Amino acid sequence: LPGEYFRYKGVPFPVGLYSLESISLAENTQDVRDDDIFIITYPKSGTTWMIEIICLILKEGDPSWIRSVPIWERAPWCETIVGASPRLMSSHLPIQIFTKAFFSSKAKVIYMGRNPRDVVVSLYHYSKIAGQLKDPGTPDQFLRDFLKGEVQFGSWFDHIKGWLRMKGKDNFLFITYEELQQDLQGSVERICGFLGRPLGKEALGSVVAHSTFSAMKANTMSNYTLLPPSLLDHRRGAFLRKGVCGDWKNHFTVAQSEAFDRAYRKQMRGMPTFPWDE
Ligand SMILES: Nc1ncnc2c1ncn2[C@@H]1O[C@H](COP(=O)(O)O)[C@@H](OP(=O)(O)O)[C@H]1O
Ligand code: NA
Repeated sequence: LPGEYFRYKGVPFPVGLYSLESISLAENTQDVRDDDIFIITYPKSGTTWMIEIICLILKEGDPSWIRSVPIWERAPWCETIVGASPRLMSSHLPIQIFTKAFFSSKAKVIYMGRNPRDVVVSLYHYSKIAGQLKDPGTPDQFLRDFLKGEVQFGSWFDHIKGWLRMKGKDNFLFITYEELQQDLQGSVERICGFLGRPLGKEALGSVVAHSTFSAMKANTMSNYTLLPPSLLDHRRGAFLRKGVCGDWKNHFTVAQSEAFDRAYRKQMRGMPTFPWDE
């Protein structure tokens, strides 16, 4: 596994987990179903968190599933070399590469968004233990590429902007990491309402408890510890790092934090105020 990028229709992808073949199949496939469910996010936004929350919702709270099966098998990524009823799938693809057949179908999509800053810190560390990804290199340089969209999947800015074009639609829910972080149980109900799958105190309360950071970091099937070191280095670090809101303040120097606001301002021009925007 090289740890290099290749490009598809102009977008950067990691060698190995992805290939021209896979991405295409995902873009141009026809297998999209009315009851299918898609989790779509930009890496390090907390996909995993959601991938679990939903798995619990599905089984009304029976941890059975999330205990027995890994996570990359409960909500399989479309674009990956090994792409996927009721089907739960996930994708990091930008709106212009995602499965087209989607747009005309009644399928459901939950876009999760995270504070761009934390997403970088989060990606920084991960890259160090990720087999498919090249090592961070100097901080600044890493931050320069992120803002420049010179990383796997391209600009975080483009991604969230493009996808948000689905806001307004009823087969599309947009939610942020911060929200789950703020009121997880609330979010759970919401994401439940969105999927036409209600739960009783018992069920909901279960999903809540089982979705918590600690809980998940405690579940082998969910903490990625079962991946082959040739993709994650267990001896070094962990996929579920801290799991908190605003760890960016402990990484960015003011200089970087300012330059970021700059780039961010000249990119999120007239976007609505996001949770994290202070
Ligand atoms: N239940 C949970 N609660 C809080 N953060 C969670 C979480 N499950 C995963 N995460 C965090 O989501 C990030 C990875 O998401 P993704 O699946 O998109 O790559 C990591 O951020 P950190 O590096 O800050 O710990 C990870 O710890
Ligand atoms: Na690496």
